[PDB]
Amino acid sequence: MFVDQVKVYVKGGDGGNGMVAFRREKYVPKGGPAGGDGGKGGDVVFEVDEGLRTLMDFRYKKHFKAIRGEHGMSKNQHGRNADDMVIKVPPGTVVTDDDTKQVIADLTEHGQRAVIARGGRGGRGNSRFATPANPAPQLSENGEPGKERYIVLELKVLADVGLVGFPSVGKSTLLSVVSSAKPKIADYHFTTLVPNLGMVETDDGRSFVMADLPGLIEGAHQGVGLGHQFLRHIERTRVIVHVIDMSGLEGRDPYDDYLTINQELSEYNLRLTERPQIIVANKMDMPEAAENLEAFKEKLTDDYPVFPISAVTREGLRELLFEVANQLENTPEFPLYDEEEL
Ligand SMILES: [Mg+2]
Ligand SMILES: [Mg+2]
Repeated sequence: MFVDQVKVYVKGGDGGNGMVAFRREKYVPKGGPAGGDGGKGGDVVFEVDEGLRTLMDFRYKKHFKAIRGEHGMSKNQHGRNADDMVIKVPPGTVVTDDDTKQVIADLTEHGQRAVIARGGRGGRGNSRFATPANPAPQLSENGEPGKERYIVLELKVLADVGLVGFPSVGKSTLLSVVSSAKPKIADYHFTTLVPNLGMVETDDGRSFVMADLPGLIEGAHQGVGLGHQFLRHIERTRVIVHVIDMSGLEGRDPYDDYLTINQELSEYNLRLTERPQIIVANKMDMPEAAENLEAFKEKLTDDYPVFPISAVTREGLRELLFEVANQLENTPEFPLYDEEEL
């Protein structure tokens, strides 16, 4: 029900211009065409790479231009075909022309690639235009221009990390601070459920989709067959970032809230207790918060890494997102049933 969309400009290589030359040896004479042909320009090619999860790259650079083919040379030596510009895109990416509004490619398998903007053919040299009434032609072909087109990339968005914890703890303000961008809804204006999810971006290029688990879970409990959708979506979210409070404007006992939340999770019987977790001790800027984490760290018996941060900032969360990313690359999906049907 959520999809990311980005428009960019792609252009294939123009392709080398043919040459105009002649064999000029010290044979007391001169003549005979020798201009080599041009090489084809390169293609802008999209390739699927499961390692990717968001179209966040196409946001910092929306201009992809392939290299031009090689120009023809004398000695009838032709130019080689320029290498293509391969651009890695997430699985399930649909590419359409922002004009002919057509589907250029529907990339879905890893390694699956498609020609997005093809490069022009190389221009033929003079050696090609020689006829009996033109033994020494001065005609040459310039390279065929690489096609340029404005495209839009569409992607079906599915959460990767889930946010749990008491309300007002920060799950919302947090998911918002790191939320470099939010998806669009394609079922808009009815159930208006709209779980709270967003695409965050680390500082090393990596990126992923984060959401507030409760919202997803509550949608997986709707009737008239509307839960299945959210069930699948939950199998997708592989990491859990637990946010506890270390102060308590009206709350008390940190390790307590940790127990309360982790229990509910296991009660939904969805395997949310198997999913890796990353505790986030927030509100660390408070007095009591200093020693609370001291005790909390002790009582904690799990292997889950604790990331304490003060003032939810886009920078002070640098080391957090990083872990989320690393963990995310070492954790498998959580399907309810395996491939044991036979
Ligand atoms: Mg960065
Ligand atoms: Mg249902």
